[PDB]
Amino acid sequence: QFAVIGLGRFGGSIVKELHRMGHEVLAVDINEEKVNAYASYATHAVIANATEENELLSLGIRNFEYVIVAIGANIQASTLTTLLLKELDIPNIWVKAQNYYHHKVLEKIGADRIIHPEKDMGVKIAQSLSDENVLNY
Amino acid sequence: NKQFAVIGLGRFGGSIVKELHRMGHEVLAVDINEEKVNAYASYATHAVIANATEENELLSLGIRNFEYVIVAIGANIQASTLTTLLLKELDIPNIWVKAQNYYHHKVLEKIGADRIIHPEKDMGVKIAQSLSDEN
Amino acid sequence: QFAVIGLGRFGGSIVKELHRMGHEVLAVDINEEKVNAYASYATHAVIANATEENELLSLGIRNFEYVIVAIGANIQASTLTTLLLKELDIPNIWVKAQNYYHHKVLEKIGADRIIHPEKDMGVKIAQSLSDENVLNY
Amino acid sequence: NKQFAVIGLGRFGGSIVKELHRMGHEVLAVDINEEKVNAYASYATHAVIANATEENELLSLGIRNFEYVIVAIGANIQASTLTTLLLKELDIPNIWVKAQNYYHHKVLEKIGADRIIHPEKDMGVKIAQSLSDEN
Amino acid sequence: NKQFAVIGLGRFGGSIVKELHRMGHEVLAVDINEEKVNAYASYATHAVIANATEENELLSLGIRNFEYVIVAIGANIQASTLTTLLLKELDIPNIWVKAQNYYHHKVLEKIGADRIIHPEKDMGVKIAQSLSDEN
Amino acid sequence: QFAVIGLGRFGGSIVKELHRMGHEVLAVDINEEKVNAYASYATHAVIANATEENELLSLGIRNFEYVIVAIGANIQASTLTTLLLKELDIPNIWVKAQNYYHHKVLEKIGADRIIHPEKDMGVKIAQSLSDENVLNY
Amino acid sequence: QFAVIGLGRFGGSIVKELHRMGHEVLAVDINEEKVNAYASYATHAVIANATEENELLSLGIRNFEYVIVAIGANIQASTLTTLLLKELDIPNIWVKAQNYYHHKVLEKIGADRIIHPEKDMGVKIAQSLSDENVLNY
Amino acid sequence: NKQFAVIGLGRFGGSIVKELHRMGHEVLAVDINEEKVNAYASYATHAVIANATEENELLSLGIRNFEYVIVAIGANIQASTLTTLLLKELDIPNIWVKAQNYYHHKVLEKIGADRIIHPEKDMGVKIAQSLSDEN
Ligand SMILES: Nc1ncnc2c1ncn2[C@@H]1O[C@H](COP(=O)(O)OP(=O)(O)OP(=O)(O)O)[C@@H](O)[C@H]1O
Ligand SMILES: Nc1ncnc2c1ncn2[C@@H]1O[C@H](COP(=O)(O)OP(=O)(O)OP(=O)(O)O)[C@@H](O)[C@H]1O
Ligand SMILES: Nc1ncnc2c1ncn2[C@@H]1O[C@H](COP(=O)(O)OP(=O)(O)OP(=O)(O)O)[C@@H](O)[C@H]1O
Ligand SMILES: Nc1ncnc2c1ncn2[C@@H]1O[C@H](COP(=O)(O)OP(=O)(O)OP(=O)(O)O)[C@@H](O)[C@H]1O
Ligand SMILES: Nc1ncnc2c1ncn2[C@@H]1O[C@H](COP(=O)(O)OP(=O)(O)OP(=O)(O)O)[C@@H](O)[C@H]1O
Ligand SMILES: Nc1ncnc2c1ncn2[C@@H]1O[C@H](COP(=O)(O)OP(=O)(O)OP(=O)(O)O)[C@@H](O)[C@H]1O
Ligand SMILES: Nc1ncnc2c1ncn2[C@@H]1O[C@H](COP(=O)(O)OP(=O)(O)OP(=O)(O)O)[C@@H](O)[C@H]1O
Ligand SMILES: Nc1ncnc2c1ncn2[C@@H]1O[C@H](COP(=O)(O)OP(=O)(O)OP(=O)(O)O)[C@@H](O)[C@H]1O
Repeated sequence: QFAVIGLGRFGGSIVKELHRMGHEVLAVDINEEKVNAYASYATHAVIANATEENELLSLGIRNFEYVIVAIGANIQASTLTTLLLKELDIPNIWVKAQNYYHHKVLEKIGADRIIHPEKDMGVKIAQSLSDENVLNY
Repeated sequence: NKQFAVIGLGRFGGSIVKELHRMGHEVLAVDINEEKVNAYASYATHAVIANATEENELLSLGIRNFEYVIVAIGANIQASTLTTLLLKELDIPNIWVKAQNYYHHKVLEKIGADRIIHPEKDMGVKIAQSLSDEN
Repeated sequence: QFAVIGLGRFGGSIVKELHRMGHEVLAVDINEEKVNAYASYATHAVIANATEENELLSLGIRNFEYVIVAIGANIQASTLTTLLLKELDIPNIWVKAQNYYHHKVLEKIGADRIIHPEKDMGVKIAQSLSDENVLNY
Repeated sequence: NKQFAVIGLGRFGGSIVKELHRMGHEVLAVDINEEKVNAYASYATHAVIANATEENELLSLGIRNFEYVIVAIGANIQASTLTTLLLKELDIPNIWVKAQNYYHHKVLEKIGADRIIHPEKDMGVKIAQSLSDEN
Repeated sequence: NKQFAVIGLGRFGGSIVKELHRMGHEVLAVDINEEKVNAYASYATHAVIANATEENELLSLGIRNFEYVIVAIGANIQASTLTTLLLKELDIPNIWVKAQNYYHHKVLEKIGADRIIHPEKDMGVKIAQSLSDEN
Repeated sequence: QFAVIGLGRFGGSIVKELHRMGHEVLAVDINEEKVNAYASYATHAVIANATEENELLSLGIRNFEYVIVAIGANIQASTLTTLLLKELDIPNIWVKAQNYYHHKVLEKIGADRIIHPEKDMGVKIAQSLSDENVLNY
Repeated sequence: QFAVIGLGRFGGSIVKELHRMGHEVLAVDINEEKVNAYASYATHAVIANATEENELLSLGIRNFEYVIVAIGANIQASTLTTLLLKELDIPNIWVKAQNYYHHKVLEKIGADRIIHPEKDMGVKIAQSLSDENVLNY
Repeated sequence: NKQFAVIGLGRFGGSIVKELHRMGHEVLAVDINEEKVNAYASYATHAVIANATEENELLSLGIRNFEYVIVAIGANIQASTLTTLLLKELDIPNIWVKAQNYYHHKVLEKIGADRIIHPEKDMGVKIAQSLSDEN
């Protein structure tokens, strides 16, 4: 149903919520320590290298409607993965962007949603502030 | 008038000044670095240059007249907390602060911050919510 | 009676004198090597993370009239600890300040005495020099 | 007159120049770095710029006419000891020096320093003493 | 006319601009760094200064009118790929790109690059071939 | 027949092709991990320090018509080796040059061919581009 | 007869020559690997910390007419040692100077000869050049 | 006249230019860095600024007219050896070079240097000799 690649503060944090709301989630990450840390939250916590076109097939990643690339300080895999996923014809692929340049490649690459955790949170914050006063509550 | 004041114009803080603007709201944006100030002068009702930690400059901005102040200082937990701690002094109704890490979050909870934001984590839970709603 | 958190040149050095003058002292420090180094001087040398609200309770730290935060190059714990201690309603809390900014947070935080080992020693030195000539000895 | 001379205006050395001043005492403060010199010109009876290690500049300041000289050089054990060693030459009655570490302390004891100060440790024993007196 | 365009004038890219010149061919050489541009102005039919990643500057050079574009960006896989990805947009017939490492090579294969060059390896196989022919 | 010293992207890559074309090759390199990595491609993959005048003799390096110094970020051994080889009266010695200065010493030293993987590839690239249009294919 | 403290290129190199000319030498150095490396050249190769006033006594260092402080990139021990030795009333103490400042402390400290391996070698070189032509040989 | 030429004015090389001077000998001192050149202009019969590796500048100094050239280049084995290798070309009678390490020494032996100097070691054997003579 929902696959999340890269378990950092952003990616992991989304695996939990997905769990808390009673949803099955496949969480993956080359680093095994990161995998064990969420084994209790994901319907399945696998260890793999998302960039490896084969391991991706090991996870039947092509059977998920949504995959979330949460790779962080690695514009390399973040981009390679998104590309690979784009081949498996994965319906919706959402990716975290590390910087501006990244956002651009991601757009053209074919990502369905780009997330800028920092900025995006900003908009949501201004939005929250706005509600507090407009709706008045 | 004088409802939102944003201190620290980084990717997070600045990004909220624009949105505040785009939604037709007046915003006071501040930041010691003048280059950062000029960069948002077009978005804020007022873009001032100042050192938030300086108890006097803070008074120069009538910061006590704002219902909401947002401390978006980043890689300088030092100022971030002093500011917040100063803001607390002026009895500023609502003060929201970005937390740099776990400790920072812990202090802010005891310092007296009204809302702590973890852009990274908090947005994560945000996306979980969206995938959930999409299906 | 007297609790000292952080056994560096400053903090430790005070544990000894407290000892030498026949006083019971509780010396604590996450780093165990630092703890063993003063085990012979303190009435009790515990290993703990002062920032951990629970471990602090493990030491009955709330039963001391004086606690000394001697944390050094860690404006983080130095500040968190002082805060935690300020909650346990610890009567007198003396803290070493790392820099100016630190001194300010400490003041507002609620510390009862801030120590600037470098500067403070200066005043004591000028004072000593002064005595040598004024009292004339 | 000409009783205290302080070489090296860092947090330690400078801090003692002010106190000397506050207590109404004349002080000669010196330091190669001119920015440090201007910073205390208001506190010292005389704020000179010089290289303490230079056996001649030392003579430019009549440093031999002071009963007390305080070497507050910090992260430069090199100068700190040469200075002290030069001061010893001029037969300066009392020379107190800040020690950077254990070795420095050891040399100073053999160099001929009259008093070695370990701001960190020495203040520690100072605080032990105060807690003791408070109870 | 308008047959070869080389983006990025480093040891690899520049070295190909000269040869193109030496063999009596017109070449458009480009590079954000102006010092690099002046260095080959003597070799290229046109040495422009620009940011290849900027979708507009690319249009300033009529880059879409070239049969061959060579991305010789080096230690900046970031631009190297964005450029290539932009070039792909303009439907540039043949785009050859230098690969910085294994990943870069992999993306370029999926990005749509027509030829990936690994100066180090590729030249190795080149020398193997020469020893072979010498004997 | 063909000896290759230094198995980096350049040097190794040439050992393979030499293999693929059915040629016997002696590949050497101090680092054993690099040696094992090509043991399957070379008629012989030895571990040695090319700069050691003795080890060089251990490999009968004087019995090869061609030796290729592919040492990379080590202008030291690259140069020492070429010198040593130049003593063994090795017929043809081809060396990879790290920078310009290196190229100059190599020329004067007595190297028979200097390779600038980066630049040389450039010329071959311009050449290829040229063929595509002149020969028209 | 001759004691040498610090076995670096300079210090060690002098232990050998002392040996080669049939002289007994005591070579010392905290680092044991350096000590083993000259055990075959010195009448005695001890491991110790020259700055330790006690270990120095362990070597009866006060029984030598000449001690050579060859400590290098350690203006600390080089100076402390020379001081300690100066207390044991060691007749002649020769020290390698690391920089100018060092040379000055050494002079005042009381060293009998300061050596600037770099510069001193220079004078000897100019001297050699001079002989080649003046004496004409 | 034209008997000694010293290339590279560092602690070693420069130190030999002075001594050559003090003993009343003419010396040509050279070094790319002009500040180093001015520093010894008072000691050398001629203090030129040049790049020893440049086969032409070397000719600008008539370096081929000197019986002895001393390469005192230090932390740049690159130039040190190229120079020496160039000097060899001009058939310079005697060329003495400072060796930076073991390798450098090995190449110089094969390059054709007439004398290799290891300031550190060589002086060590020098001191051994003096202690020996003192007793
Ligand atoms: N090729 C890969 N395949 C799968 N997972 C990967 C791959 N490369 C890196 N990761 C994982 O993705 C994450 C890297 O992103 P990053 O380093 O930014 O996380 P972080 O810095 O620790 O926390 P944050 O994402 O909030 O900055 C790590 O959890 C890492 O283990
Ligand atoms: N004492 C202060 N008073 C007011 N503004 C400050 C103060 N200190 C820093 N700032 C400003 O607030 C921001 C600090 O947060 P931060 O350092 O993380 O920004 P950044 O690192 O440049 O970019 P980012 O926020 O995305 O990490 C900077 O824009 C800085 O100019
Ligand atoms: N969270 C913590 N809880 C308890 N003790 C801590 C904690 N964090 C650090 N310490 C201790 O406090 C000390 C850190 O301060 P610091 O590093 O400045 O000491 P130092 O640098 O070695 O000597 P000095 O204090 O004189 O500069 C260490 O002894 C460390 O083990
Ligand atoms: N040779 C010298 N003669 C006179 N003054 C000197 C000399 N060398 C350094 N100083 C001065 O004395 C001080 C050296 O001590 P130090 O380097 O520790 O000061 P600091 O590091 O800038 O601040 P702090 O003393 O708190 O560490 C500096 O203020 C420096 O300008
Ligand atoms: N966005 C860009 N648009 C156009 N040219 C660029 C861009 N980014 C970098 N360049 C240029 O292309 C080259 C980048 O490749 P690279 O960084 O490897 O050159 P280099 O490191 O200076 O030397 P070398 O190519 O031999 O490693 C540089 O010459 C740089 O000036
Ligand atoms: N003295 C030596 N004798 C034999 N082989 C050596 C010697 N010194 C280094 N090598 C080998 O030569 C190579 C060093 O060149 P280099 O470091 O540039 O290779 P690389 O950087 O890993 O890849 P590339 O050559 O494409 O840059 C290594 O494979 C190393 O093990
Ligand atoms: N306290 C000490 N007591 C005795 N020997 C010491 C002491 N401290 C350092 N040494 C020795 O003295 C030497 C340090 O000088 P140094 O580091 O300059 O030698 P090096 O750099 O390896 O070679 P070179 O002296 O030619 O520069 C080492 O051999 C070290 O083991
Ligand atoms: N190609 C060159 N031609 C002529 N002179 C050069 C060349 N390269 C460097 N030099 C000079 O020769 C010297 C190089 O030796 P080195 O770098 O060791 O001097 P240093 O490091 O500044 O001081 P020291 O010699 O004591 O280590 C420098 O003074 C430098 O200016």
